[PDB]
Amino acid sequence: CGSTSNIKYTVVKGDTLTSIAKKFKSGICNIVSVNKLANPNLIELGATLIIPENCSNPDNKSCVSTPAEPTETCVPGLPGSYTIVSGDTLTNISQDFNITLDSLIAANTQIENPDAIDVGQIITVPVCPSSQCEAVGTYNIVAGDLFVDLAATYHTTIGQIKALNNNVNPSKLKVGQQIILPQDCKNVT
Amino acid sequence: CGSTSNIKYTVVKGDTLTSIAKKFKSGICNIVSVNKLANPNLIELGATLIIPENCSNPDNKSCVSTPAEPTETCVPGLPGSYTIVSGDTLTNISQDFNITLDSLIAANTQIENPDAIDVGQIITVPVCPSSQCEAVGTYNIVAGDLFVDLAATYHTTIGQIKALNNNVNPSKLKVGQQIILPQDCKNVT
Ligand SMILES: CC(=O)N[C@@H]1[C@@H](O)[C@H](O[C@@H]2O[C@H](CO)[C@@H](O[C@@H]3O[C@H](CO)[C@@H](O[C@@H]4O[C@H](CO)[C@@H](O)[C@H](O)[C@H]4NC(C)=O)[C@H](O)[C@H]3NC(C)=O)[C@H](O)[C@H]2NC(C)=O)[C@@H](CO)O[C@@H]1O
Ligand SMILES: CC(=O)N[C@@H]1[C@@H](O)[C@H](O[C@@H]2O[C@H](CO)[C@@H](O[C@@H]3O[C@H](CO)[C@@H](O[C@@H]4O[C@H](CO)[C@@H](O)[C@H](O)[C@H]4NC(C)=O)[C@H](O)[C@H]3NC(C)=O)[C@H](O)[C@H]2NC(C)=O)[C@@H](CO)O[C@@H]1O
Ligand SMILES: *[C@@H]1O[C@H](CO)[C@@H](O[C@@H]2O[C@H](CO)[C@@H](O)[C@H](O)[C@H]2NC(C)=O)[C@H](O)[C@H]1NC(C)=O
Ligand SMILES: *[C@@H]1O[C@H](CO)[C@@H](O[C@@H]2O[C@H](CO)[C@@H](O)[C@H](O)[C@H]2NC(C)=O)[C@H](O)[C@H]1NC(C)=O
Ligand SMILES: *[C@@H]1O[C@H](CO)[C@@H](O)[C@H](O)[C@H]1NC(C)=O
Ligand SMILES: *[C@@H]1O[C@H](CO)[C@@H](O)[C@H](O)[C@H]1NC(C)=O
Repeated sequence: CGSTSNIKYTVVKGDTLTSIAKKFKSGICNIVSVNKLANPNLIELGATLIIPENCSNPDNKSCVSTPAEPTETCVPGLPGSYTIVSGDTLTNISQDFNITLDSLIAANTQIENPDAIDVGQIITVPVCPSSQCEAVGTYNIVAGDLFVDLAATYHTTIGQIKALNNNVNPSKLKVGQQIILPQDCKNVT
Repeated sequence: CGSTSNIKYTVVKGDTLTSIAKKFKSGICNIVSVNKLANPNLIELGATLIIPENCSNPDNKSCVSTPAEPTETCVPGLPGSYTIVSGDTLTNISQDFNITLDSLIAANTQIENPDAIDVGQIITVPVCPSSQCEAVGTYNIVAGDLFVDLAATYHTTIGQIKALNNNVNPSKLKVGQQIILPQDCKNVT
């Protein structure tokens, strides 16, 4: 990393390796390597990490697949709606659904100002015509499970998992917890 | 019906043939018969119906399958949560999910008083362990479609359709409207 110092750092609410790497001018993959993290997406609240700070040569690419900006304008299969929770923004919710912000705003012409939404407000999610998810049902959380990773494994999205578990905080999942998991969401015909 | 008079009546918000029959001391099936209604569950806002009033011999049974009080304590497959809309009560939401009121309250110990819920509040829906719906996706509304009837045809519940379309008023469905429809919800294994 060619860091100028190492700090031991305590992981707090809202942290990701991306946010940590940016705060300390480090690299995602250097933090992974130095701490022997099995999964760059998983860091536990209250854990200590060694962070190489102010790196001349940060690596943010080798260990992670950085997904591009969403380009789709609809979500396959479900849901028709999503309920706003504390901290949500239309930007982040569109990202979670892998759709453009523009498409989500367009689906919600009842919203007067897209930056003024309220906890408990229901928004429409634009669903692709002729689309479905194949088998939506119970799943028990195992150690290290994350919505981001389940979405990839099961061919869905973070947003779709959130909508089906809309009062579940993704950062507070417990081993054995039952969630509802959609699978294999796609256009058909 | 052995009515003592007939009134022409205009269907308004919240009406069902059950509520009309009770207001006018008529019978569901007599109103069906006299008005040549194809589907006892379907009466259109603003329609006129002939109602035989104050019947000595009301028929509320021959044309309808009156379902009993729910006895199940969980819903198969989905959803993890439901968002309260105007007019909702935990009694009616449990009925829509075909579960006991008791089970829904038990799933929601965060609610201090079950009679004081707010529009926009998110409640947990108790989902049966080891259960799924088979193919959740888009459906276009055709003339005369109702959530009550789609639930029966597709082996789901009114509540599950509502949760997947939580800002859709079931009384305001339009021909061609895309909704999200779960199917074949059951325990598995
Ligand atoms: C490389 C990069 O920046 N990737 C990000 C990616 O990290 C984002 O995903 C979010 O990551 C955070 C951090 O890992 C997730 O929060 C963690 O969630 C898990 C599960 O709830 C928590 O684990 C629990 O931890 C406690 C101890 O604290 C243990 O007792 C529990 O057993 C344990 N549970 C399990 C099942 O193992 C962990 O504490 C949380 N950490 C923090 C800092 O909150 C968050 O869930 C995750 N978000 C989603 C939606 O999956 C991702 C966000 O989109 O972007 C990148 O891909
Ligand atoms: C026997 C008995 O009491 N059964 C009840 C059952 O009626 C309950 O179900 C509710 O029924 C009401 C009344 O039929 C449903 O509301 C109607 O909904 C339809 C669809 O949205 C409306 O149709 C539209 O009408 C306008 C004109 O007004 C037309 O322009 C549209 O084309 C037309 N749309 C379609 C697709 O045809 C109709 O106006 C509504 N009527 C009223 C009075 O609101 C209501 O949706 C339905 N509820 C559900 C959840 O399905 C049922 C409730 O659980 O209990 C019994 O089984
Ligand atoms: C978000 O959507 C994009 C666009 O559909 C997805 O990227 C495409 O995935 C398909 C299916 O495997 C590939 O054929 C394309 O080549 C992918 N890239 C692009 C630029 O279109 C991407 O998978 C989705 N991201 C997430 C996180 O779900
Ligand atoms: C509500 O739940 C009850 C109980 O599961 C359902 O009634 C049963 O349906 C099964 C499956 O066909 C039958 O084998 C039972 O005989 C039924 N009756 C009883 C008393 O258990 C009923 O189908 C559900 N109602 C709705 C509207 O979904
Ligand atoms: C699914 O179909 C919709 C509707 O035509 C289209 O907009 C969308 O891009 C399709 N999705 C994919 C991944 O091809
Ligand atoms: C589904 O399984 C659950 C969990 O055991 C049980 O409570 C429920 O009654 C089952 N449903 C049916 C319809 O048999």
